Amino acid sequence: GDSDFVVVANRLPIDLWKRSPGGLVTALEPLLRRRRGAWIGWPGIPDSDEDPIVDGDLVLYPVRLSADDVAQYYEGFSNATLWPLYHDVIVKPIYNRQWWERYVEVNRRFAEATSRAAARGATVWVQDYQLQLVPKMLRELRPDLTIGFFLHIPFPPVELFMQLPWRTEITDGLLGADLVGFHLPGGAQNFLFLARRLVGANTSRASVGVRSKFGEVQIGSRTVKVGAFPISIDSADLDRQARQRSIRQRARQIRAELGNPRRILLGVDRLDYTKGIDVRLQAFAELLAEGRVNREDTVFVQLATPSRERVEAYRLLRDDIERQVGHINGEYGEVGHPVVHYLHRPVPREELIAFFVAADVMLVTPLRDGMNLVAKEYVACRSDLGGALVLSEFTGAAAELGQAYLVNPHNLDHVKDTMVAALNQTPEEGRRRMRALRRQVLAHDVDLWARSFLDALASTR
Amino acid sequence: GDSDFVVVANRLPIDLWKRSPGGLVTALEPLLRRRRGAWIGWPGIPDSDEDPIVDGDLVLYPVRLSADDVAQYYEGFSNATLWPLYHDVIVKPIYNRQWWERYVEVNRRFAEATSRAAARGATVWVQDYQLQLVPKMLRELRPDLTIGFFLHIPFPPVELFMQLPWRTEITDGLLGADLVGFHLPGGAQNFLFLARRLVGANTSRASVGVRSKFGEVQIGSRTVKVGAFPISIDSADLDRQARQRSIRQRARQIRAELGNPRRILLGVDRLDYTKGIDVRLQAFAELLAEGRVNREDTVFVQLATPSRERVEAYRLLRDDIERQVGHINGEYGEVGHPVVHYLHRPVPREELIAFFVAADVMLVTPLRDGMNLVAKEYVACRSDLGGALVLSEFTGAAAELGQAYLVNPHNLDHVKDTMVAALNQTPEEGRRRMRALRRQVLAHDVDLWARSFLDALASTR
Amino acid sequence: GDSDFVVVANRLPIDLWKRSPGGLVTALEPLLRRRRGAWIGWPGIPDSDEDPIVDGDLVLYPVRLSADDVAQYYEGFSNATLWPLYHDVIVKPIYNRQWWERYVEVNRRFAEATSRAAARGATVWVQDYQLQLVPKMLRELRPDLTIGFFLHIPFPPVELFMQLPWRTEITDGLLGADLVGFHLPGGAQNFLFLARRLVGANTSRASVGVRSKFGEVQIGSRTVKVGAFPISIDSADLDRQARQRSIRQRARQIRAELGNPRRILLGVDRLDYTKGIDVRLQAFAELLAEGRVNREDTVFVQLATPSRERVEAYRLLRDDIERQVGHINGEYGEVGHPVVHYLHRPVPREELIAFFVAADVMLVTPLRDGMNLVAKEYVACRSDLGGALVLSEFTGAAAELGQAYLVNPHNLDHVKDTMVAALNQTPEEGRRRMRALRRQVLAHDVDLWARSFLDALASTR
Amino acid sequence: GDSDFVVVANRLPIDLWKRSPGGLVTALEPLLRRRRGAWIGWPGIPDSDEDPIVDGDLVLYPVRLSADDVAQYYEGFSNATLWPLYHDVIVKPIYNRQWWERYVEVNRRFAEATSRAAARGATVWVQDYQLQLVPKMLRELRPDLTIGFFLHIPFPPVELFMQLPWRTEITDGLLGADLVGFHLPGGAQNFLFLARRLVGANTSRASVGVRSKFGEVQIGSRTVKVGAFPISIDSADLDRQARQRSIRQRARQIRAELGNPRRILLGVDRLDYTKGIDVRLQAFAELLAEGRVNREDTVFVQLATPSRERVEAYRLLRDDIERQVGHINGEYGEVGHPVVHYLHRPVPREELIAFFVAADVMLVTPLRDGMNLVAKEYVACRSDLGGALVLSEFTGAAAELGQAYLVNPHNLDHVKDTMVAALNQTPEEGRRRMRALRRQVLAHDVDLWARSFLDALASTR
Repeated sequence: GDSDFVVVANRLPIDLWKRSPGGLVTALEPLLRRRRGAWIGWPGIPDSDEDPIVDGDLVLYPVRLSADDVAQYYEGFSNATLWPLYHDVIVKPIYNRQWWERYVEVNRRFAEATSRAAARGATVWVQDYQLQLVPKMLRELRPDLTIGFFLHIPFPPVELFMQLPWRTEITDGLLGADLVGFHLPGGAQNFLFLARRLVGANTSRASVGVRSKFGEVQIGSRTVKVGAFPISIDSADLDRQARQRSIRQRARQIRAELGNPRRILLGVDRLDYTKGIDVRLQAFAELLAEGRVNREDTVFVQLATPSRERVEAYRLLRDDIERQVGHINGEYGEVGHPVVHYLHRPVPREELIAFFVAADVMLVTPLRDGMNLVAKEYVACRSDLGGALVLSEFTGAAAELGQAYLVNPHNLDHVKDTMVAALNQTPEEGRRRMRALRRQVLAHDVDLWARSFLDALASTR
Repeated sequence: GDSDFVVVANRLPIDLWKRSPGGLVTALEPLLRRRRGAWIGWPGIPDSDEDPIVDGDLVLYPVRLSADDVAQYYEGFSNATLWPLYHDVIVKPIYNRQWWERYVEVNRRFAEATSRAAARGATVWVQDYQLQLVPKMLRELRPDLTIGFFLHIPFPPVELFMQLPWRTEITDGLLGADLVGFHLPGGAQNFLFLARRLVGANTSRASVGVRSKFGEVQIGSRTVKVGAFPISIDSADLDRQARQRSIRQRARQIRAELGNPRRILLGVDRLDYTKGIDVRLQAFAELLAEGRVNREDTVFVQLATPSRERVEAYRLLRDDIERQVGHINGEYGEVGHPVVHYLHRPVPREELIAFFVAADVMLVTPLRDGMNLVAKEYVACRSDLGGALVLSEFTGAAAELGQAYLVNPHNLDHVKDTMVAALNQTPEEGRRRMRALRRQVLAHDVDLWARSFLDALASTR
Repeated sequence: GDSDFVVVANRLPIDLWKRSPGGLVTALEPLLRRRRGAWIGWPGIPDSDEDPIVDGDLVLYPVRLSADDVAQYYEGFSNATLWPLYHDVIVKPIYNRQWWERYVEVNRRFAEATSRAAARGATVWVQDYQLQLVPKMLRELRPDLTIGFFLHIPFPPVELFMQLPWRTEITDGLLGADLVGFHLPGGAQNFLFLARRLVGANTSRASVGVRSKFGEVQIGSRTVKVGAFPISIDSADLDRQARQRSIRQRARQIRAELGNPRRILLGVDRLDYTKGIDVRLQAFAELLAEGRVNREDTVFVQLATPSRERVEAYRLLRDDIERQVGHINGEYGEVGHPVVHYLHRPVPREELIAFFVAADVMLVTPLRDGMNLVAKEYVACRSDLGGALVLSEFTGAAAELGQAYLVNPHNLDHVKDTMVAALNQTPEEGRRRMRALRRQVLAHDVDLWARSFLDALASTR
Repeated sequence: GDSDFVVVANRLPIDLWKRSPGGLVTALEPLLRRRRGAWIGWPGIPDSDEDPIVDGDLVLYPVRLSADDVAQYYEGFSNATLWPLYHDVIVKPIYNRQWWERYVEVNRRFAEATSRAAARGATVWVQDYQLQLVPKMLRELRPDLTIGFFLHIPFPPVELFMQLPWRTEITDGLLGADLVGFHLPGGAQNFLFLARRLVGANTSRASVGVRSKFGEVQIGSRTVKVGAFPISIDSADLDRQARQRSIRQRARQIRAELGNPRRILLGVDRLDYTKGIDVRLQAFAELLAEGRVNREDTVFVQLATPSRERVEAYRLLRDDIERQVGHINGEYGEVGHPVVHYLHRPVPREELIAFFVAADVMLVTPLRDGMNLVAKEYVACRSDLGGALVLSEFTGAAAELGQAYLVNPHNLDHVKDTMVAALNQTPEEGRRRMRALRRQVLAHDVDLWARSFLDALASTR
């Protein structure tokens, strides 16, 4: 092809077709202004053409997938084998050979599309868990390419990873890259250990730094760089948007519609068993029972965005959460006044930002999360320095957002203590924490993340 | 004893101790003003004295029961064997011999207390399913007594009744009475058939009338009268109470607190799997999904009063209903505006009456109910002739309240159609139905019921 | 058509194609030798021709059904709505309007095939629950026809039947017949009461006799005869077959393969939740635990024939029974010697008969069964007068086989007592019972049943 | 006290009281012949005296525990918090603060008993997961003592360990020892990493060897040694016992009682969800369905010894396994001939050894196991060099028994392939593997293990 910079991801950065706002595609904008860039991904419609589509500063290469392909490669292998395994087997992974075989076939198809688009000596950046075979497949097809890979979800400990019948094929797949990145040093170090134990490769033994002090795996003639690059958001843009009059007006209206509570707790999550929504609800219920939260002036809003309905674990999870909601309101609410407001639906960006601005306490309590950008978005939105962030230790975000109220979500007593603390914090203490969190998030944004990964990758040449 | 009229019931008509208002004890007030009356029952506290307590127009004879007695006779046999069996095995009855043995022991203890209180030739009125052995036991102890029995729950068809390992002992128990009454002719006719089939007794073969045309079972020397007497409420008193200023003011306030909806649907039930609460919620959810009910101006309030928490079926039922509530609000509500308000708690009388007055549509959809007084209470409260009653055919009330919107709760399509019809009825049609329902309920009150049963019983002398 | 006697049933009396042995088609053989007979039914293959097929003493009229037709009319309405409802809602019926609509369509299609085959003034005999609309539909199409209907499953009490949203359509459907027959007077009497209550028809009020003392329903100009005709088997043929040398040799071999136990208990059932297989296993387990059955010389063989695998209730039931089997053997067996032998597969006729001959105790403990021919087959096979029959009261068979050891399957204590009694009966007592049972079964065979129904039907002319 | 060598373990090495044979107490016999030894542990009876009991070469110090103590410290914290967590959360750990508090109290009580028994400068060896706080508690009470700790179960990866609300207290507890040992280098390395990450201690960074190349944790003034010492059995004694005439005769009798199968597969396990019994049964069932195992000449015997019945996970597991057994026999067995023989009961040593000798294929397929001595016992018993060992990679045993047929139990396709391979191996290949396995197990016995740990501990002085 004629592209010297190519992004490979499960989906094209579009929706219907119009280019999707924000995210990775926006972070890379100034690079695309200096490169001949291309994006390889599934257009999100079944059995479509693979004809390249010129869309501004990108050429888009659509990967043809059937509904059956999506069911077995994505809904299957990716979301019901890899996802639960990598997230500390919160639910039991399903090991299915037909899913594996389709995952291989689809990965090869992404690899072929990438080669089709990539010019000689081009830099290629492959994204996430659904495409872990692509780097090896691409290097075999195109040994001239410089290949980076970034995993957006946790990389599990070796004791769990080893369950995968195709553990070696996945590992070799990743080792096809010149640079393998994770959010956290822990993931990088697990990968180094896996390389030694499973593949018998020689690796570096030192701790892995943040955006520095990289690890190495020796694979015959070449070296694989291994690093930690924690993702972030466009902090400055969110900070700007949350200041808009219409957003502030909507935040006031939200509080009014809730019957002007003294305190609003807020949860915002893609519905997933990794997110610890059940833990929040349990803690809230027990605090109400104990009279430690005032049922007359405190309300919990949980916004769950629909996710992966075709996967049974997610339907069962939705059932459990919805029971908790009904139960808590039946026990502690009044007619015309729930203590929990729960919505299961997509939330427009402007509405989400209004909720961040309205919320006195942000509850981000995942059991295991790669990063969790919601936590960072909340911080960026609170330029008024109001609010409080309650944050699980088991998110990548906790390594950076140490001034938040950190919790072990498995320690329910301390989750409860912490929610009371956040709800009753002095104005000054809340400001101290939020100022410190904002200093971190404003300085460590998605631009820094992307430049750091690309600088590390370029250095492998 | 020195009492010539004795009521026997599971519980004394008191609570703490102060005499409980309304109900059977109030209906019998003018009779107690002319008789030396007594009431035999468990005082509701474990291991208490059985010393007679003079309380105004009654002498109270407390029956001593241990917590273990209550667990096996009441929670066990009564509520987990007899209750589900008599209500068309909506859940599976548990047949347990230890429960049976305790049920026999406790019944004998009620019988002994009754004899202790009853003067020679006294009239005795035994109440309900928990005490079905008492009439036979009492006749053996005291053949001088005139004994009536009234079953407040349905009497099941013979095909189901026959499951009971102690079917014959229960039947003989009832046949100890001079008069056996049920709400409905159907129950009386089942009893007649059971007597012939199981006990081989000679009975009348004709249809049984309402408060007339009684059936007969020949038991050796004596005849057992069998009748249908549908219970009711103190219609005039409720009609009066619902007109009070404070009640009307509270009804307006309820509508205001719900965000002034155009239409309020109301369910009020003791939480029980017989009540068809799940059916209401399913119908409401599907109407919302279909856009046949407006989620912006219509709200459903369900008031569930706690019941029988020590029985697993009831805890499981509560879980299912609470899931439906959470689910429906998550799907169709807005923050600050649920489409379903659900409370699980006792409701004070004045509050309940305010809800009846506020409610545009009363949803009474049991799978199987002896009578259902909530339906009649709603009618009595609507002297403004507003509102609409949606009523299951499978309640005793449906035989009298034919002008309501009757439904087969198993026919979900028609339940849905009917809820739309009730919600959108013309003012005139609603008034026509409510006027007709009130004529019935005002004329057929608990006084008529009690006099009719007692006249039938007295006639057996 | 040219047929003056027509049988209508869900399936043709064939299999692949060769004519199926025994059953109704064999019972009617001497009638077919004097009539121009035809059989209407589904050939058991999807989307086949409806071309008449001359097969000896019958003309076969195949009804075309799609796999979707079978799924919704048969697997759906028939087996998941009607079957559980008619059998005392042992599992919850599913009420589904699409299933109903297909059931109507298919019934009409059977009606049209029947008219196609039937000559003027022909006698038509419609069979079973899957075809309850046919008599009315046929009378409308062909008012010249004489129509009989026989229900092979129980007819439920009115309190349960009334759940059916299409209760009236089913009842009108049956009332299209000149004669409606059931195994038992109880079913006939339920039908009479249903006719009065639901349809408001004038009926006879007397008890219904066995093959006599028929009931009547007046339907405008015409009268519907209602009767009880308990089905049976070809007793003499089974008696003859069980005497064959090869059968007796196989029975000895069975005992040898079981390690020559002193006592063999046997269950033989189509796998169904109506059959009470779980109750047998529970009783056996508790007797072993109590040391009341000797685990060293007593063995239980349960033969379950596969049934209705596409219906979830049946898969769940299979799971429960299979757990009980594993559990009991794990607790009381030895390596090389189970106390329970369980097979889930079809059993050839000759093998079944060998098991009847080998079995010391036949366990037939259904919760609810129309008749249960297995009980009668066992009796007919025991010309040696050995063995013992333990029989649920809730089978139609119990009305005739009173000399068996009758049990209420809900009374587990008495089921256990009875199994011990049957296992330890004196030789003389066992012979007394078996002689008496055989006298009944040899005299009341399928020939008597069929002649009695056809005589009653002919009499309606 | 007067003891210079003290073993601390959850239970005393006795049963009723007579001293229990084999195990750790027998391995230490020659050391006790040269030391003044004592054993601290719960005598296995509730609320007993703590009076020292002289029993030969040991003084026994009984720890008083109530039934409530056992319920919360052992059944609770140990078996329902720590056990599932350490075994890769195969089931969800329960985090309960009351259990934790009792675990602390009981550990302190073991510590106090130990100090009571231990002379100045005595060597103390604490055993297993139930007593992880003892080393720290003991060092505080008795800083003169030399303390070793050996964990008999896996030490989990840090990502899972960190879930424990009391993670730091457990880690500090272990760090109270002079020597911390695990079966495997993996456990030692997890512990080293945990020490750095959670406790911030300076550790060695190198790989940990087997019985060599020890790790170190620096804790202020002192160093903690960390090592891997894989436990084993008394190989020579088992080898001798399996040669006894009566054992060989019983093995022949077992095959005869199974109907002289060509091949016997054997599973022997304490019933536990870690053991992968469900996987064996699934593989066997699918091989039968596929016709890859001959249902006429191949049989599977599973011996499950009862374990932890008071823990719900274990009762649920038993239910699942027992269903599989019933199902497989129903599908593939014949009357008088199951394909699976399953016993749930304790098995006497001599009987177990006879089964090892009879078994053609030993199936040891745990999901996660510290070591698994059953695998080694089988090997030691096969001096005839017959048999085959199918062994999960996820057992500590797999690191030593590499010549067995190793499987990933999550890779069901390969488990199935491997069972066919083991069943059909040539005599020569089977002998080659068994000879090699025996060389390892005969040379690496429990004596070597115990001397190696004690030499390492002594070296810390």
